[PDB]
Amino acid sequence: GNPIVVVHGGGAGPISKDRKERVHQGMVRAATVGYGILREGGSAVDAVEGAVVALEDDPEFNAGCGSVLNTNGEVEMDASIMDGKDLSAGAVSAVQCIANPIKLARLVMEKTPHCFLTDQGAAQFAAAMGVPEIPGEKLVTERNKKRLEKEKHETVGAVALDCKGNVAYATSTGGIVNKMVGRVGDSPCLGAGGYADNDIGAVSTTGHGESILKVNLARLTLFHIEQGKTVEEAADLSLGYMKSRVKGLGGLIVVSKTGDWVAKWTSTSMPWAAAKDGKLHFGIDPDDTTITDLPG
Amino acid sequence: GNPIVVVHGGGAGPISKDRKERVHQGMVRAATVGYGILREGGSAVDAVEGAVVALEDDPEFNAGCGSVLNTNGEVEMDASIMDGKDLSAGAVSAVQCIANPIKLARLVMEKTPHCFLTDQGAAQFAAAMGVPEIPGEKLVTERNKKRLEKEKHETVGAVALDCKGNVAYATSTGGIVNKMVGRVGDSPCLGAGGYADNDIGAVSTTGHGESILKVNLARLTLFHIEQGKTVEEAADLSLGYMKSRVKGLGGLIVVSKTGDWVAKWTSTSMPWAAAKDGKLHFGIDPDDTTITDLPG
Ligand code: NA
Ligand code: NA
Ligand code: NA
Repeated sequence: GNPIVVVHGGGAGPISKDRKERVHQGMVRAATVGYGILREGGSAVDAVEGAVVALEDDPEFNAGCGSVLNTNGEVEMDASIMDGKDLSAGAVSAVQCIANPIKLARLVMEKTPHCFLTDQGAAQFAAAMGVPEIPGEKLVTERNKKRLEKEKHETVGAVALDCKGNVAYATSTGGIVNKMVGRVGDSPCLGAGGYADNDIGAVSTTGHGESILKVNLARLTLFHIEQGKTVEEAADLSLGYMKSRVKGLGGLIVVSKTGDWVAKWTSTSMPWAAAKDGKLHFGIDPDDTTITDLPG
Repeated sequence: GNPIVVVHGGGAGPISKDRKERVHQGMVRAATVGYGILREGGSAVDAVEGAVVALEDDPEFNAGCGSVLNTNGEVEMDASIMDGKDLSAGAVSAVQCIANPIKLARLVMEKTPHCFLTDQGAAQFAAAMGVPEIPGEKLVTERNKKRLEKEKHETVGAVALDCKGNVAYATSTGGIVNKMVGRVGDSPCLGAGGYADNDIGAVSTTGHGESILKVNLARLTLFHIEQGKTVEEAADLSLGYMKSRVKGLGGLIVVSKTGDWVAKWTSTSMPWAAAKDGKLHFGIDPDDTTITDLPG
């Protein structure tokens, strides 16, 4: 009947008003892909993957090109993707030297009997699937070099509901700035970086991964919904619990199986967008929600 | 209040009756350690860690020495440990050439600001913490070589509640036989391989990791308990859902914050034990269960 996609570009401090425009374009671009896949009758899984591939490639976002740097100034990436129909799933942690982690995560889903590969095994699998190796400097940006140095001297996602009622999520990240080598956050961990179940809804998360893991943020959001809460309530309760119980900030996007959706966050901002019923909703701060009529 | 420990040695097919005896001793040994830590007023965390170190070292159990082999006939190990008071946690995935993964997981919890390290980063952190490297052939047993060849031609854990009312879990594994290089199962993933929260209880799981991850078995068990189910009901519902929804078999051990506990499984057997009120309970098949009066 009425497909939806929601996308997020990761929490942040306040954002430079020039930088906000480039971020807006990034988000819109990703929603346009996601929504276009759904409008032709494609699947929720291809919709979330396509949106996330766009944000990975866009260097304003901490995923793929533009990933934050680890303690050695290198890019190490996590991702996962999940289909709500049968709960099948794919994820990779600590991958290096590839453009699109979410696409390697989909290959784990489709081409192996496992849901999760890491580091060397993931690199081997990538090679065996013909994924091209790109040099790591390609993913490093100047903004992120300076962000590393500042921090020493002292994530993207999408969910969707498709024409057949299937839901799905995808989440991809470079991590947190100055993380230890081989540190793994919530983003590749089912129930933490996201969760997708046709009997409830789908969620993708962002923020302090350690906190997100300790509270199982994605799955916890969906529990509240199983208990009769609205998506707005579910998101406020889960993010509030993470704040009070473990002093962790972040955000998330959710879509229930009936088409209700929301974006919430406890950081200052989280770039988000949603496309539904021929309308594109967009925001960054809790002030500035725009609705744009699309054709349709 | 009065302390409990429960331990499990992983699901299995039916077990050779000679082998059952060695397994029995293994389990009793691990409960004895766990329970001896609690009885001197030690913590739930040190209790679950000590039980699991014993089962890692024992070659009858798929964790540490006696880990199942991956597709290249090598040992690759996952583990995690979690404290229910403040939800803090440590985990490692795809580690090689160390005797005790659960101790490396505890060091991630105590000595880093992260909850999860993998592969090369985990090996580096281990080296920097002085963990000795042991050669991989030390963890490989003859039974596991033959188990690998059979599959080609064709987990341990503990929970506890301590004198102060804190709970915890620990889970450690060598994986599933013939897994791809760098495959990661549920055991190092919070909410899947286990979960611990003083407001609810603690759970450690075993079985088909992919399924466990897709359902968030550990956290799911606890949800059912938050909804007013008994521990026995919670476990039956959560394992039944894994069976029906994704065709996955396994088991788990659970302890609520009020001291109720149980062991359940959907595989043929699961070696388990529990110590409480001066009694030691033990079993392998669902049919029979021994209770031994301890001196306490
Ligand atoms: Na990017
Ligand atoms: Na062992
Ligand atoms: Na497990």
